[PDB]
Amino acid sequence: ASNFTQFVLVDNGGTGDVTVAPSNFANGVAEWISSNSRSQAYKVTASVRQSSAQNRKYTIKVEVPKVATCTELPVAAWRSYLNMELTIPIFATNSDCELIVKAMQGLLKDGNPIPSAIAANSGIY
Amino acid sequence: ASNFTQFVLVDNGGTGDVTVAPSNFANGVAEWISSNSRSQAYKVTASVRQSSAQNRKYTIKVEVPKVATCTLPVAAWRSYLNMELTIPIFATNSDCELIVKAMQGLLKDGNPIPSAIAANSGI
Amino acid sequence: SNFTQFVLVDNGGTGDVTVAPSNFANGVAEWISSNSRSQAYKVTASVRQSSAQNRKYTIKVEVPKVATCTLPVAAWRSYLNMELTIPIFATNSDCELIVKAMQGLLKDGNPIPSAIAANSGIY
Amino acid sequence: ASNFTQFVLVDNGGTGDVTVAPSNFANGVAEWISSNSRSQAYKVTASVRQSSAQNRKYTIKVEVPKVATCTLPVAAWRSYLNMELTIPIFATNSDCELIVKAMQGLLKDGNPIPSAIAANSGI
Repeated sequence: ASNFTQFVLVDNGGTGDVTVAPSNFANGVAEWISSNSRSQAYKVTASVRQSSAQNRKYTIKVEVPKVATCTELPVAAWRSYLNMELTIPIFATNSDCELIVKAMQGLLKDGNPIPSAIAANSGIY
Repeated sequence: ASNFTQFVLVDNGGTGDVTVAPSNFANGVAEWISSNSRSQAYKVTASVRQSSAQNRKYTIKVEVPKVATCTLPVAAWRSYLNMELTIPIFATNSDCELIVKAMQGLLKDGNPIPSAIAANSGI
Repeated sequence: SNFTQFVLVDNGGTGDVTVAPSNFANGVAEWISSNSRSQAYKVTASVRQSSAQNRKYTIKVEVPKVATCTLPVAAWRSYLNMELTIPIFATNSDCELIVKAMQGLLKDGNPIPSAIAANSGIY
Repeated sequence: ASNFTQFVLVDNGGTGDVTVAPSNFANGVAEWISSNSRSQAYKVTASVRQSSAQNRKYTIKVEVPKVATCTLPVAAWRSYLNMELTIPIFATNSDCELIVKAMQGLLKDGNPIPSAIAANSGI
């Protein structure tokens, strides 16, 4: 409803950034898109439900391609898929949810072990 | 390796930070905990798999249980969590940097999804 | 805290069929009469955010009919659905009115329940 | 016919009721209408069908718009509803009375399901 606006999906500090405008909200799943192109655009999906007697299950997906001219018609060489889940108590206080989103913002920081084990093409340990 | 190091998880920019020390590595699941009280402190689990010729599938779990005294300290509730990350193998360093850049860009405070999480009503 | 028990059928006394909660997982509720799967009634419910701004409740009911023959056997089950779609910015009065629309539609002498109980067709 | 009458779709205990009125029948799809205007009126649509073998399946839609006038009467937000009621062919009078009583019991005034619908929350 009030959280269905366009937003920056990859930040390059200016011109090189990419935004996504909302496209659909149907059958329970949201959808943000970068451009109407079906094979050159990022993608964000999300929903919400009530998993258990006390736990909502926020699920979120991303899809990030990389395209090249490849002559001429640019095409999606590959799609770095992604998933996410977040099981949050129904009556969990607002402060606790801020803390959880802070935990994500901290786990994937600039130089943490997990972004390092992604960038360096390696595995963990 | 040098990726198995204690790292700040909930960084409140100073006094309110949280550090999880590395604790275990069995069957590939590198496991950080926060304190000796496993039933009272945070947890992070991470692992990688490549059971194909094109797809490296990561997987990360976090558990952030709120603490509370009881009529005795035990975990009132644990906000569980999952994650996955499928990356094509022939993707270079830059493109994986870009996927992680998507992660920072998704969960920043000025974005819809973290606001929806912090404002539980359905997006 | 609306995940409680209730009387689904009132037989004018002690012949009432009651159901109590039995499960709530994978976004699917469940009430049950008795643990015998091939014997009990069944209520299932969920909730989603299907359209742009529309909360779409769905409610299923299953009321099998039994008869001992030689040994209770589910002779046939009268399945059922319900898809109640309510826009999000709805007050309490309008939801009261929707529930009263349900109550009025399926009353005693109304054409639709009379059609059901006479096993005929409309008009 | 004999079951194509007008009923009180929303009984407000007196003068506040919404008396629908039969208006149409095409393709085996009955249709009541509240007010002659086709943009501010309730609408009930009850059809029956019978696959050749074992099941008679009904269908009942109820549309409950909330009116507004702030320039000009127009449907502010339609609150639709759907329904199905699958019944085996040889279900006699008693079993049809029982399933209609299943409806008359589930949607009572104090059951969990009507309250959950009237609160706009999770079940």
